[PDB]
Amino acid sequence: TSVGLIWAQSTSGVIGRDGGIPWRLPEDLAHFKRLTMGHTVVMGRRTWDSLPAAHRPLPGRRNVVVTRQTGLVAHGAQVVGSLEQALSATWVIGGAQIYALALPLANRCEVTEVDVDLPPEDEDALAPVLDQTWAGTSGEWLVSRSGLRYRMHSYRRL
Ligand SMILES: NC(=O)c1ccc[n+]([C@@H]2O[C@H](COP(=O)([O-])OP(=O)(O)OC[C@H]3O[C@@H](n4cnc5c(N)ncnc54)[C@H](OP(=O)(O)O)[C@@H]3O)[C@@H](O)[C@H]2O)c1
Ligand SMILES: CCc1nc(N)nc(N)c1OCCCOc1cccc(C[C@@H](C(=O)O)C(F)F)c1
Ligand SMILES: [Cl-]
Ligand SMILES: [Cl-]
Ligand SMILES: [Cl-]
Repeated sequence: TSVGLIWAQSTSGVIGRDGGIPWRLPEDLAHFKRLTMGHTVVMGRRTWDSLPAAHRPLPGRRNVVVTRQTGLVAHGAQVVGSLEQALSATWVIGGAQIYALALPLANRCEVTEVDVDLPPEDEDALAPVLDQTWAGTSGEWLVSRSGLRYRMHSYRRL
């Protein structure tokens, strides 16, 4: 199947801190739900842990959790020991370690950029860096109901 990555980052590249996402952006949650609904969503074990309880597993999607643990069970989800096992449309939904594993297999990235100043600090989860072999285009800067500015980028591998 075609593999896409989807993530939201601060301009500095931070995607996660302290076991969660360091902003609220309802329009990004709607974007994420819309693009992933009905598809397989592949995530690292720490991202599974980070889902708020009311949203775990993510409804309407085949949830696949990647772990090195034996006998990890994730209620309502499928558990695999490698990205290759996860990939047999598929969306990789994070976090930083699973993005790095999936990027060589992906042909599409959908990125939300959040206009917040979050200097990377120890133990932050960071977004993957796309090189110039990714074609990209950007939507407009928009003001979120949360107060923050954001915009969506779409990338396709050449
Ligand atoms: N803003 C966003 O778009 C976004 C998206 C997703 C998550 N997040 C945030 O990012 C953070 C979580 O990301 P993270 O980078 O810490 O974790 P992660 O990538 O979601 O999960 C890491 C875990 O994946 C498993 N794993 C990693 N490499 C593996 C391999 N080669 N084979 C098998 N299993 C492997 C391991 O599980 P075991 O330890 O169980 O072996 C590892 O501890 C949280 O803060 C979350 O809120 C943000
Ligand atoms: C949503 C943040 C996000 N943003 C983009 N762009 N990429 C991503 N990888 C991503 O992380 C996916 C992992 C976290 O996910 C959720 C966190 C809180 C609630 C929900 C449920 C959501 C749904 O049902 O999807 C509902 F609120 F609409 C998911
Ligand atoms: Cl919270
Ligand atoms: Cl939010
Ligand atoms: Cl909320």
